[PDB]
Amino acid sequence: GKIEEGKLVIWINGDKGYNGLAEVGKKFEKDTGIKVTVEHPDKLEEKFPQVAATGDGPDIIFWAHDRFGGYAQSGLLAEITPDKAFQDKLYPFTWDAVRYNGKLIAYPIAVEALSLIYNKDLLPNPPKTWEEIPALDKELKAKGKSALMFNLQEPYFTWPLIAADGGYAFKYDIKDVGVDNAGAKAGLTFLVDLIKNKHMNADTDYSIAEAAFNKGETAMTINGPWAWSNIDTSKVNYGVTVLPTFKGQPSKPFVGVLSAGINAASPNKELAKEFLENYLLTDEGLEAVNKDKPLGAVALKSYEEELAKDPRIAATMENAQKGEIMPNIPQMSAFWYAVRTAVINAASGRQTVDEALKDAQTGSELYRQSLEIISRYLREQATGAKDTKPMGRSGATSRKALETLRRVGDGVQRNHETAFQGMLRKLDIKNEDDVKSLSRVMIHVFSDGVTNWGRIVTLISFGAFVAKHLKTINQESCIEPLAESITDVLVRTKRDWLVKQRGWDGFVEFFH
Ligand SMILES: COc1cc2c3c(cc(C(=O)O)n3CCCOCc3nn(C)cc3-c3c(Cl)ccc4c(CCCOc5cc(C)c(Cl)c(C)c5)c5n(c34)[C@H](C)CN2C5=O)c1OC
Ligand SMILES: OC[C@H]1O[C@H](O[C@H]2[C@H](O)[C@@H](O)[C@@H](O)O[C@@H]2CO)[C@H](O)[C@@H](O)[C@@H]1O
Repeated sequence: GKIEEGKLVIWINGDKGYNGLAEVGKKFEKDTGIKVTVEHPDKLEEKFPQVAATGDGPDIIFWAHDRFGGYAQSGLLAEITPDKAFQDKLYPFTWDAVRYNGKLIAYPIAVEALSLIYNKDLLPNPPKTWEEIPALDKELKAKGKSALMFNLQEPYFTWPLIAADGGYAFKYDIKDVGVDNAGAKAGLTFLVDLIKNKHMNADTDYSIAEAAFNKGETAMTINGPWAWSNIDTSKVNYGVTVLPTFKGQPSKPFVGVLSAGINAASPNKELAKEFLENYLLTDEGLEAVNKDKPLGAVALKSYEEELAKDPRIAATMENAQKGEIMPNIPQMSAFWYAVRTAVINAASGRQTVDEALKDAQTGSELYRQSLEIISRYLREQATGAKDTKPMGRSGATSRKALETLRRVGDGVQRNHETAFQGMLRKLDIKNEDDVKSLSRVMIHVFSDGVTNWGRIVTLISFGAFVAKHLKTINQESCIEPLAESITDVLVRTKRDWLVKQRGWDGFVEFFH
């Protein structure tokens, strides 16, 4: 073991009410004598997978639900089994946000959506459209002010505009990605044109936009409920309202459900359950957090009935209903990373909107595309017959890549039979547990050195060799897990190289 028994360590983002959470933890300690430590480390959503994979990390992690599926896919989250009485206290759709493969993998805390925050002393009537913001910025520049400033370094904040005219992440399946259609292009182009016409600055981040709004220098910002507290201390006469439309269409923020997941490696799962169910998700626990930094529309019905009277919460829910609940599928991280880079590169001029979004599309589709190819190859190699299913969207790439792989990988498997048999014997794979064990070994062997298509063909060809072995020892059910694991090792460790090669299209070109 590694996580200490007898206490609770919690991770929550630095923009949330961690002091109020610590107050709840101090009440928990007063009752039980169990010390609760709340930390807010930088990049905790990226740090948690790494440290939890090795059995460390916090007992409880707080984040929006979109990441948790990935954590659940990697075995890092304990299953949540609250009884009906407690489940009935929270809104069903918040439970739906934290369900993964039919299992509850977190407690939902609160519903978050971005709104347009505006300075009533500068803008008694905020703009209803994105399109009128350039003229409004000219009017405000005439008097020493600016129209709008918001964080351009995180794609969460730009996504409402990208999605307004038809951009989307995953259609409601990981095969259909819409970050590079005409609507996404139109939204990102509007943002880039705002920057080129000096209505916004490409370097603007969270701190810069927050400081400019709370000092009264800019008339609008885009942000979530957690920010209201600081504005309250600013004494700016502010309102919270619906996001402007773009091309006559509502802005569509990605809706997050702040949720608390229990580390699968924690020896304090019953303590964490008691704390979350009977201390935090109460009227007084949620209030203690909310008084620090507002949570949004909390999942607890009794408290949300009080919070819903707040016009700021009504606007939050109006924008949420115009938006969409985030998926929790494990590729969300990759998606976000891709879009993050796109927005930044588009805003700085390092790429055009077309180039940036094409790269984002490649990055977002990489997992499913690689998985389709590798799975089909491994299954047809192990059984001697091919999958009859249609290739689907971007199916030309998958078909062509599978043909290329058939050629090159049967060459590799013929030539490298001795080393392959040796490593297969040295690994000794017998069941589903050893295949789940294979991933750290795979990362080690696939590590350092050069990255080329031939090494990837070697990875996949040895995967096919192992799939053949699994078929022989009557373990066909292990082939699809194996394939998945291989995919995860490939797309994660070689993400940037793969995107630079245009992905499997570059694979196909290289061996043409
Ligand atoms: C140190 O840096 C490296 C290492 C490697 C390189 C290159 C460049 C190329 C290339 O140009 O093709 N290769 C592949 C050469 C194939 O060598 C055959 C070879 N011999 N022995 C003595 C053992 C091997 C050997 C074997 Cl049996 C099987 C797979 C590999 C791989 C793929 C990564 C790991 O996969 C998987 C691993 C596991 C546990 C599982 Cl369950 C699955 C499902 C997949 C590599 N290997 C392999 C050798 C070490 C070279 N290797 C590799 O990645 C490189 O850069 C300078
Ligand atoms: O920008 C990508 C980022 O978006 C969302 O993160 C939000 C988070 O949900 C909010 O609670 C608040 O903290 O702002 C974050 C943006 O900086 C996704 O939840 C996250 O996974 C993703 O990386």
